[PDB]
Amino acid sequence: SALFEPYTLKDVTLRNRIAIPPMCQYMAEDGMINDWHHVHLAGLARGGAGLLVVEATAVAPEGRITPGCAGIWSDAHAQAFVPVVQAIKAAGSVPGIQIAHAGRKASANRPWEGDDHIAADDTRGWETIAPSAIAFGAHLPKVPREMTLDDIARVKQDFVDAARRARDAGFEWIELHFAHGYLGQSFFSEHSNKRTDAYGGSFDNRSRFLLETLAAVREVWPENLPLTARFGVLEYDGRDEQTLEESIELARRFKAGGLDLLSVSVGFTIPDTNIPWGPAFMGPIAERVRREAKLPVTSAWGFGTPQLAEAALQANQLDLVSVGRAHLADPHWAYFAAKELGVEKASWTLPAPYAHWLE
Amino acid sequence: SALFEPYTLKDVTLRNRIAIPPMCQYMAEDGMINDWHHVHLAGLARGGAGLLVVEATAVAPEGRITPGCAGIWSDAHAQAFVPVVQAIKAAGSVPGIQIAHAGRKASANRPWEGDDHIAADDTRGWETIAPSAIAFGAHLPKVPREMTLDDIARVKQDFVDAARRARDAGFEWIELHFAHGYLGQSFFSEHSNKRTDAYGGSFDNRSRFLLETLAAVREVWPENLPLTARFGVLEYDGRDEQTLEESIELARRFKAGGLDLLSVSVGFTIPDTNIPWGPAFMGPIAERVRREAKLPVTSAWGFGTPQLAEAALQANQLDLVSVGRAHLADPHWAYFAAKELGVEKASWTLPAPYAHWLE
Ligand SMILES: Cc1cc2c(cc1C)N(C[C@H](O)[C@H](O)[C@H](O)COP(=O)(O)O)c1[nH]c(=O)[nH]c(=O)c1N2
Ligand SMILES: Cc1cc2c(cc1C)N(C[C@H](O)[C@H](O)[C@H](O)COP(=O)(O)O)c1[nH]c(=O)[nH]c(=O)c1N2
Repeated sequence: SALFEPYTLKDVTLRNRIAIPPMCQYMAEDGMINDWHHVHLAGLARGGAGLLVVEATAVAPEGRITPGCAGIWSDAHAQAFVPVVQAIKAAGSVPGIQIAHAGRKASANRPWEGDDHIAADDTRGWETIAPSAIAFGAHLPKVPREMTLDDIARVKQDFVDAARRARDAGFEWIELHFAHGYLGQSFFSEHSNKRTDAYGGSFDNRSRFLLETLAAVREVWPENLPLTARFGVLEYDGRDEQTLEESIELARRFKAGGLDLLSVSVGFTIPDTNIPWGPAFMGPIAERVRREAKLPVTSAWGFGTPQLAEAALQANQLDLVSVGRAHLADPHWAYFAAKELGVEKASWTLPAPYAHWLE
Repeated sequence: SALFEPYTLKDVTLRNRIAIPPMCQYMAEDGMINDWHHVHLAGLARGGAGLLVVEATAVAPEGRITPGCAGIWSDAHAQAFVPVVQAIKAAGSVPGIQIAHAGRKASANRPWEGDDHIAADDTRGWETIAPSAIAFGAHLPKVPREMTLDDIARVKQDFVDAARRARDAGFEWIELHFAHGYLGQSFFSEHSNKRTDAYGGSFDNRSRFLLETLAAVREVWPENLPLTARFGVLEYDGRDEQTLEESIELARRFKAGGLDLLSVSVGFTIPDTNIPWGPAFMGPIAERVRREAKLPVTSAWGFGTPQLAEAALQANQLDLVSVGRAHLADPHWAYFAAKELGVEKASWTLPAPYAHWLE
């Protein structure tokens, strides 16, 4: 089966095409992860997936989405990942991490504690920053502080320092979080970037933040380790053909700048959208990005059944299939998939103490 | 549904009736557990089951089944359990442990490494002990050393110290392993026990080692925490009516001896047998032991589908349903079962960082 063929990219070889995408757990304290993350991630890696991408991890404290988000803005934070990365590799999966900055969507409650912007009288809240002082709206009404050129310079540096630490902690795959309406996405989008300087206005200008961050990170991230990014290529906002054409052009520019693979997603930059959720609904968009940008890709948001995952790969809509919620429901989803698709000795997708009994 | 009704025994309350029985992992080193076990067991506890019994943990080095078996025969071994017991409770599951001595079945290869007795010339092996110098046979041909009275007193004390240690590490539930052809089972069965002193021959003499071990453990095990045992009540060896009758009478004596719950199983004392494996096949036997000895019971060996487990509970064949291999396949099997049986808010069988996304 396609789903269980290995995948090599640079010096990294994943044992199958299943990737667990970054999924915030909101269980960290002041950016520090703890035994929640440790057991959660080592458990997922033992489950059989070829690649495990750690949740959005903030490059700087105001760049967390919530008070529960992970951070890697100091060496102490990075060191905390070391036992988890080792546990993931010992399980045979490839450890990756997504480094992030929530931009205007930051300073927010955990999704089960309101999901909304933290109240002004609430003591956990903080100032958010963004390309322009414009609120997302809806449940996220805080107006962000407008970034100056100096802020842009500092945040770029935090990304570089984050990538350096990720590298030293032993990650073998990095993902820049340029999606989901966070800082990078907000720089690209005209809905949120009304700047009149080198960073807003034209296409070149809106791409600039993202391209400069990619390039500053690329100087410190090893040439032989996959260097990837997540990016929301459309919004379902009524401007989809123009937005998609522009996003695919940015993807060609990421490729020109050494990006190795693109995780294709939705922008979620603004709330007034009409996203057509459904099984593998992202398949044709990812297929387009892949074919026109000529870059490997993955996507998510509906591929979490073994047959859908297998079809997307067979049709070359994706190179890796990212399966999120199914892995929360069942940490051994890879084994479930292998049994469904009639893989030989499917149970040895797991470690011997499980695989032996499940034959 | 009855599967998700809590269960109170002595001072302990289980959040539902799903128990994960002890399942050897063969991953320890000189009896010391490690990050295999910590992640395995914390992961299972977060899965939702009300009770998690740790695998057969040897009361002495020679009572390990294999070189990979967990031990609790020193304080250093018990210290190792401390952080994992707190991980299990933090997840809201009840930590239990099965303490054991493999008798003539010890000094064996891991199941994926031959599963037979360790060759004489292999230095990982050790001399085994049992009631009598008679081999199991088949894949376990080693003739064990016949135990002396000092051996019997020492092993009883090893069980007391193992209990004491288990208590002091914070376990809330203990299970004496008198099943599966290991030491305790092999004292009961006339197949394996040919002794002619106070410790074999009559019903009272074959029962003595098990009763005296229960009594000794009972002295150090707290009164307000459930004290239980697993016992093989028949062999499918052609002598079933007879064997089941004596076994239930022994269960009466355990009960008289302060046993709170009996894990009902098969003896596996000798290889020449005809076990009729099938879905819930132990159900009517567990029901009989429970009814006749007036002891709560659990059993296993085929209740691993949600309807079967629920049916056994409604029929009062069991008080708790143990689900073993299903949990190796899917550490979140409790959530799977809640969904299948239509529990309201079934996703909150899991902790918030999972439950939120899955409703
Ligand atoms: C609990 C949780 C955690 C988050 C996410 C999801 C969920 C459910 N997602 C989105 C995720 O990677 C994935 O794209 C979606 O879950 C859709 O894929 P599935 O349909 O679930 O397989 C996500 N994506 C991302 O880019 N960074 C992240 O940290 C987060 N956080
Ligand atoms: C890998 C593994 C590990 C072990 C076992 C099982 C398996 C598969 N079992 C037996 C187990 O507790 C249970 O009785 C059986 O798994 C049958 O129940 P299921 O049909 O699997 O739910 C077992 N039982 C026991 O009394 N002590 C133990 O340590 C073990 N070790």
